[PDB]
Amino acid sequence: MCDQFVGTWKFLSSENFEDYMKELGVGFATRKMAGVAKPNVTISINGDVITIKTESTFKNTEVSFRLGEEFDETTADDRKTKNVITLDNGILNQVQKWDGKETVIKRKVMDGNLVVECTMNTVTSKRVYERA
Ligand SMILES: CCCCC/C=C\C/C=C\CCCCCCCC(=O)O
Repeated sequence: MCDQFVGTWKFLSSENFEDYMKELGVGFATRKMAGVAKPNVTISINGDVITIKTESTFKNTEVSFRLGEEFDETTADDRKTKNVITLDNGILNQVQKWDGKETVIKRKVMDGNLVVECTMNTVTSKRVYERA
């Protein structure tokens, strides 16, 4: 149980991410780039501010929030979102809303794997990173 969020993680595998992005409405080309990328995600904490830094990908991002507190974000595929992240039993639950629509991204540490599961409507993807 030193297996906590804080850290850097290296992409390992992916399942169904193509159809999850189709569901989000991401363009054919941006989907291409997202499916070849092998991102590194670094999560850090300072006081009560969490910073998720996504690197080694086609467009690097960085998002800082407090749990329970609404934030704005322009995503890598250029949506203008509203978000609320909360935490429960080790799982960070992110509800991201834009133009009437919603996706839920959940992240949980499993033995130095970070497992990120994204759902929108009917469609789920799982991505697995490993502790760099
Ligand atoms: C953010 C990862 C970089 C590779 C995909 C790139 C950009 C994403 C663009 C459109 C769909 C959003 C995917 C990222 C979801 C949270 C990260 C993850 O599932 O880990």
